Amino acid sequence: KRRRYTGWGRLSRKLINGIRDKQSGKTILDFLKSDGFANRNFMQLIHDDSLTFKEDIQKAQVSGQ
DNA sequence: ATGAGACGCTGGCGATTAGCTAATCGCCAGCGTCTCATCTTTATGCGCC
Repeated sequence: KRRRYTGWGRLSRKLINGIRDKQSGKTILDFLKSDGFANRNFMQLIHDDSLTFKEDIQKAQVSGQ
């Protein structure tokens, strides 16, 4: 309790270990921790039609509100 | 069977009498702090469809 922290990150918890992938069944943290032959980076994970992430982030909000 | 109709110094002074914006420039402008947290964003540094 004597120790106190300040600051906040940039990403949610549901994004790291909440949202799972349809084809895999593992989260983003797992893909970064292990992806086998091609240890693809964050931008390759998100911008991949082979995974579901690009599809599920697009449900975001509405810019034309 | 008679008794109306026909009307001035003013203009050019002084001298009261009364009254008003405008052009020029200068001055001089509330300000002092701290705490606390909060978020951003930037400089540099690392990845190929």
